[PDB]
Amino acid sequence: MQFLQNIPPYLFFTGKGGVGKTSISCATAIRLAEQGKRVLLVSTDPASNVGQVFSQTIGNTIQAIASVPGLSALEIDPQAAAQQYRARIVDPIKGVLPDDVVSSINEQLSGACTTEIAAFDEFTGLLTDASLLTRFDHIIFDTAPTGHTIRLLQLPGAWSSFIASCLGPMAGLEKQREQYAYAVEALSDPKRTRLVLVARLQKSTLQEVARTHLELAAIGLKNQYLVINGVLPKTEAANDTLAAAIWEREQEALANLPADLAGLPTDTLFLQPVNMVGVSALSRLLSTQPQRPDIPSLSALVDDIARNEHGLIMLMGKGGVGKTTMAAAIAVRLADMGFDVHLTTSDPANNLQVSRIDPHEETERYRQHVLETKGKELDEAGKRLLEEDLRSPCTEEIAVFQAFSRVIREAGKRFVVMDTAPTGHTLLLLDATTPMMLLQDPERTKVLLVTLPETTPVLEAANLQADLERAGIHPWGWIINNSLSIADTRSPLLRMRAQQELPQIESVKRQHASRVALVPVLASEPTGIDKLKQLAGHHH
Ligand SMILES: Nc1ncnc2c1ncn2[C@@H]1O[C@H](COP(=O)(O)OP(=O)(O)O)[C@@H](O)[C@H]1O
Ligand SMILES: Nc1ncnc2c1ncn2[C@@H]1O[C@H](COP(=O)(O)OP(=O)(O)O)[C@@H](O)[C@H]1O
Ligand SMILES: [Cl-]
Ligand SMILES: [Cl-]
Ligand SMILES: [Cl-]
Ligand SMILES: [Mg+2]
Ligand SMILES: [Mg+2]
Repeated sequence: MQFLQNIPPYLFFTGKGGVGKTSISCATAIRLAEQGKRVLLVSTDPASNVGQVFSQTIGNTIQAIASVPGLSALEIDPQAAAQQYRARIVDPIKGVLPDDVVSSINEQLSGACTTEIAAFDEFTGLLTDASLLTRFDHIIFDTAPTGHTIRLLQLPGAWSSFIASCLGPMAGLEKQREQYAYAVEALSDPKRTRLVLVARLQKSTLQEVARTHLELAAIGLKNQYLVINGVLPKTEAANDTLAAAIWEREQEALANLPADLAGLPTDTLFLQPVNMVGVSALSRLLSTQPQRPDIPSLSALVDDIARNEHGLIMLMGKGGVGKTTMAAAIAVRLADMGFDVHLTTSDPANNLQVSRIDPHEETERYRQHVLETKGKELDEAGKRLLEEDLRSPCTEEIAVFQAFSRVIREAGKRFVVMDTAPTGHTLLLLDATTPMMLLQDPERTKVLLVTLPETTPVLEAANLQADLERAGIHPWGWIINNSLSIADTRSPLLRMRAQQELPQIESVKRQHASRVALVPVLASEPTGIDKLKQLAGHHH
């Protein structure tokens, strides 16, 4: 693998939940420890499972991995780090400022943004500890900071400005400005840091990764490698329509990578029949050469949704899980059964009217607004700090939700279906200053969580649900999209993967959701009403 060659001391893997960052990191560590290198594997995930893969426990203390001489591990808990970040700022004012005030300040430090800043504080400590490179040849991280977090920390305004906002976290920066600048130099130095962009052969993901590449390079991280994971080996595309349609779909994408990633050294890793749970399994991942559950169809959820003839239906979930596709499929079925439906989308690509809002224009409107509102009196460094804060992922969600709010009032006379929604955290924040009760009322609004029959994706969906719950919003149901167990295939590899889904689909059924739907992988893309209708399955 090109990414495995002459690696600098710091190795970072970035990419969406479940693309394979941790798996690839563990396999990389083993491989390097076996070449005689001293390796430190830094587990960064919220519910770390790294200990599991090595069949041993690991904590916030460096420990050698008994089963792999040369390798040690360290777990940095992000939820714990944000918690302490929050406590450092809030504890001094408890019993001082009135309870509602403290509670408001506390909520401002409970979003994904505070968690990212806290994670960076953790990354910074490791990146600045020169002693580490005295004991280790390489330190591998299974996540990486975002361009947004890095830009925030490099802005002069962050160290001299006082102003829905996510800058509250800044107040908690543990270290001196010099250490963060140092950490940033370490990240931008190709002789010290290598960044691996992990992706899947799917047109959508590739575009997101392309964007990530441009943001990080723009900041100075130009030592980047592209690793395409889970690729279907051609062999499997023999004697099977799905495996062939899939193999065909990835191939097109593989041969038509987005221009921005074309010049990057690219390696591909084949799809494995079993979720790697040991060293042999892990190491097999770097190789250069190669029955159903009892869950209702989407039709079923839609059937129960139709019951009251109207209402607000909101599809939520992480990026790329299928919110827009599911929302489309829901609106089509409702419309097809005589109900009045109004579908709203943020993605540019009768008795059913569709509204498309342009995220960019809404964001910019909303941005212009918060700028004249909170920007006055701020010097220029302060305005740039504020502008960068308006570059958080939540800024867009707020702006788009803002726009969808125009037609959310129609949920009273018909069905309004939205393909995206803000977080519970953001909702709470917006409600501090918006139709909160509407969203909280179980009748009027039905929140659907879209996810995948995979480990990380399920955990991420569960965390999004816990957060909505804090905001008094209970998800009405869960939709497990792209399932193989529900799809028909004779491909042994595929059926093997379908089997790997069972545990995840089970944890959703008996722990996360009351109402659950299973949607099959359709191969290609459900772009036409036909395909869209095919996802639902039949009545009764
Ligand atoms: N090429 C692959 N083939 C088959 N399974 C894979 C591959 N890469 C990862 N996985 C499996 O997928 C899950 C995806 O996870 P992980 O590597 O935890 O990614 P992330 O850290 O990006 O969430 C695990 O259950 C895992 O063992
Ligand atoms: N069941 C499915 N079968 C095949 N492709 C799917 C399925 N669900 C989603 N996709 C495809 O996946 C992408 C994932 O997207 P999208 O539904 O736009 O989700 P989101 O709105 O959550 O980002 C699009 O390329 C899409 O058409
Ligand atoms: Cl946030
Ligand atoms: Cl936050
Ligand atoms: Cl932030
Ligand atoms: Mg991980
Ligand atoms: Mg979408």
